This record gives sequence, structure tokens and C-alpha cells, in this order.
Amino acid sequence: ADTIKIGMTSALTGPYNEFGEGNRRAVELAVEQWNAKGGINGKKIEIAMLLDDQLNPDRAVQNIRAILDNKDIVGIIGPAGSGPMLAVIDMVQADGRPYMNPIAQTPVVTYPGEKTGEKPRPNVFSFALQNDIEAVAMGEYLAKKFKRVGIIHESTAYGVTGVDYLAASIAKNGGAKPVATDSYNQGAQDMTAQVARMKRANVDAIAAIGLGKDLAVLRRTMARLNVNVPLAASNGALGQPYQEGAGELTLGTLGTMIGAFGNPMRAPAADFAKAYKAKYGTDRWWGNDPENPQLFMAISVSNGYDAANILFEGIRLANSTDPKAVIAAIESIKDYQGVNTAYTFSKERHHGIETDGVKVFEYVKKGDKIRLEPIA
Ligand SMILES: O=C(O)c1cccc(O)c1
Repeated sequence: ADTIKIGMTSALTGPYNEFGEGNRRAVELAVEQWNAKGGINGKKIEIAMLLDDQLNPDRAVQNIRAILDNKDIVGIIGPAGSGPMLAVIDMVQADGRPYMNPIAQTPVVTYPGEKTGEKPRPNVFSFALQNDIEAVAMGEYLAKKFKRVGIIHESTAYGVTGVDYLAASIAKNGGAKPVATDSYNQGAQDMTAQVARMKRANVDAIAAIGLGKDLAVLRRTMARLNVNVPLAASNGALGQPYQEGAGELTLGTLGTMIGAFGNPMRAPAADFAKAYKAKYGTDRWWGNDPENPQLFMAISVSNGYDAANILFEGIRLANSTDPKAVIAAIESIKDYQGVNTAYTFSKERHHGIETDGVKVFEYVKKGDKIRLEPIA
């Protein structure tokens, strides 16, 4: 019997595999759930291809080539990481099949003309928290709390566009200009020079845009050079690799996060958390508290879940896997109750998460453990 075949490439192994493996588990769970109900209008779904790019742009190119080469693939869940996404995006756009972008936050992944919510790439739908959107909450917070903000970012478009939007939001809220900026390459082991720069500039806070493994190195380096100021990090950095690498130093780190798993949860987040736990247990993604999934699930797991459910709903509504038909059906979706947000798409609107879907959180000590609570 004919099946509906989708393809995926993401960071399944290596230092940033929290995203690729988290999304993989999400998509597999969405696939099993649809299939348990008969598939899409009676046709079962298969993940025909599941490739590993390791958050590496060159590997993502090879993988997307391979996926697009398979004529029977009707839609794609794309890689984590602005680097990989930007390396493949022209090819994906030219191909035309529906392509979900679950994570990458650089706005030109979806809106190459740099106005969010206008003239999106026609086949691309995004479940990311875009940088221009995350910067609104983080910029207001930094402008109000601090006077001498230093900014450190990974040297990718995520990091680079991140700082631009963060500094612009700080300015718009009337905050002081950042007193120092600097960058590091993903995987850098020595960040002494950048932190020493922050120290010479007498920062009262450091904002960082990057991922967990790296933020932990940065946090440890601050401690090492006696730079004891709040670290304000991006959502994508506040994951298991940060907590594990930073240990006690997580205290006082804060960040803007998709708030879906914060208590109390809305029904779709609660329903998803129950199903996830039933299959995978209280694993790395769930975190260290059996009764409460960690907030970081939203950016490592449920973005992929929502991406898959929207793709499947589009196919269901279209009653076809023809790419233009699926795209038009996705653009017809209104107020779909996803885990991370309610989704409403249109010909112009190809992203879902807005500022109402995020809040600023801080690590605070709860007895003898350390967890995120929302800021005052
Ligand atoms: O835009 C990215 O490169 C990215 C990668 C992982 C998590 C995240 O929030 C963003």
C-alpha cells in the first residue's frame, strides 16, 4: 500500500545533537500518533530518510541533495542551525516541496526580504522563535535592568543577526548602547580574550547568543576571571549541555524562552508531555524532574512536533500530496493548537511564535536543585 514519505536531516550526532535527536523523537512520535488513527486519510506516514548533518553546513548540503533526489518525498523537516539552513535554503526554495524549518532563528531563512511576515519563501514554514522576536523581550529586559551590557555571540548568522536585533531592541526601549561586543567560533575552548575584554569594559551583564556547550565554556571562563555578573543567554543555549557543563554556575543565568512547558501548561503541551514521557521516559530532554518537563523541551523537541503536525494537517486538508496543494492548505490553517503556540498561517505569514509565546526566565535554587522560574 502507498505511504506518505517525508525526509529529514538534522544534527543527530555531535556536540549540538540535543536539537537533531530531540526533533527526531518529536517527529517519530507525531508520525506514530497520526498512524495510530489511520495515517492521513487512510494512508500511513513513513520517515523514509533520516540523515545526520551534525549542525554542519557542508553535510547539510549533501543531505538535502540526497533527500530532494528522492522523487517520492512529499515534504521535509529541515536541519537545526542557521548555518546549515542558509547553506541549503536556495536549493530547497527552488525545489518547491513543503519544507518545515523547526529551529533556525535567522529571519532570512523564511523572509529573505528582511520584513518578517511579508513575502516568505513560498514553500517554507517556520517553527523557530525568530531572532527579531526573541530580541524584543530580551532587549526590554536588558535595557531596564543593566547599564553596561557586553554582548558575546557565536560566529554564525544566528549569532551575528542575534546581536544586531538585540542591540536594536535595547536602543528602541531607551537602554544604553552595549559597551563591548565580541565573538567566538562554535566549539572554541578558550574564551579568555573575549571575557577579559568584557572585564576591561566594566560590564554589569553579559548577553550571549549561541548554544549550550559553548555558553558553559563562557560561563566557566567568566568565573575563572572573576567576572561575576549576570549572563543573559538566548533560548537555544539554555539546554542540557549548559546545565551539565556549568553546574552550580547556572545560578543567575537567565534567558528568554518559549514558555510552553511552564506551569500551568495548556492542554496541547500537557498532552504532548504525557505522550513523550510514556514512550521515552524522563530522558535527557525531559530533564531531571519526573513531575515537570524542562522548559527547554520547547526548543529542542516540541518545535519539531508542531512542524510535523502542521505538515500532516496540510496534507490532510489538501487531500493530496501535490506540493502546491499542501502549501495552500497549510496557508489555510487558522488557530491550530500546537504545543508551542497557536498557529495561523497565510500566503504572507509563514511563522507562528510571537512575543506572547515567550517570557524571561532565571535559574534559581530550589532546595538543593537548580531550576528556571519566570522573572518577577
Ligand atoms: O539559529 C540557529 O542556528 C539555532 C540553532 C539551535 C537553536 C536555536 O535556538 C537557534
